[PDB]
Amino acid sequence: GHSYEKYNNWETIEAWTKQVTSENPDLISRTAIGTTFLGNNIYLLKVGKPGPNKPAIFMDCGFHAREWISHAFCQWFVREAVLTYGYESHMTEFLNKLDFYVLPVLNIDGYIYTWTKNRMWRKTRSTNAGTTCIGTDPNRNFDAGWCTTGASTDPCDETYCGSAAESEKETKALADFIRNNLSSIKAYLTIHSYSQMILYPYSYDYKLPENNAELNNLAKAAVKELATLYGTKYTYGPGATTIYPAAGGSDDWAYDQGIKYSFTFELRDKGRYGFILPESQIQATCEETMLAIKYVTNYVLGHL
Ligand SMILES: [Zn+2]
Repeated sequence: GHSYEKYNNWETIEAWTKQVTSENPDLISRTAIGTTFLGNNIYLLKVGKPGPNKPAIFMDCGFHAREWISHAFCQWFVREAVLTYGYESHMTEFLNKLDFYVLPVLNIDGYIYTWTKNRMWRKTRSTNAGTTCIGTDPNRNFDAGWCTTGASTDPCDETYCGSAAESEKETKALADFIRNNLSSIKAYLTIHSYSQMILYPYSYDYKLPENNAELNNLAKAAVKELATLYGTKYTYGPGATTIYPAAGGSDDWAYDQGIKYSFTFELRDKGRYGFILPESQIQATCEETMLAIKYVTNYVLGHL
């Protein structure tokens, strides 16, 4: 059975996407935007009060298989939205005014692999020509200074950038969706772990985005907001200097498409547990993250 305070396997998350949608048709619609290398369905949930020509915020979880708290967050967010609509003023206005396209798990094949074989797997599970080595790092597979820095051209490496930008069925599916909905998408949020950071472009180069000051101000306020709940401290800034230069990331790509508000969230913790964050921290991690996501949404809405 599905639980919002436990990490759920794919079979369970999939059944949940069906159930939550069927139980809240006036706030959620589910669609599949493609298939993974191994044939799993890439679901996308459109959360919001249906209406004509609504702007939207795109949010994904599960790019990297082992970052289990990421997958948990997308699920938590959906419940929060359906339960509080009509009661909490901010969420009510958010869902009335815009739609949140929530992609609960992008790298489903890798996620299944972490449950069945290797908990520390991070890449996709596609085969590579000329080698037994499996997988591509999806966050190094986008057309953003593709494979020019901080990425490997070797299939056996954990940071393999792929045979070409969008070589993976999963990243092509996401890029296609975003490209087909650019007019309505106002912000792009991608959830990962761990490190407790809010990063903005650019990661593939030390250059700064045109709206760098605004993004810094927004990230700074979002981390402040996040800390009000349990005291969790996040750092923030451009990817290249905050983490290190790494090309082919979805955040940089989305930004270069024209999406001015593009952020990568690195959830708890700082390394004590790393990727194996205990289930006992799911609730607090998700609750404080909600505050930052809602803060950003409120800002984006008032800046349309
Ligand atoms: Zn990651």
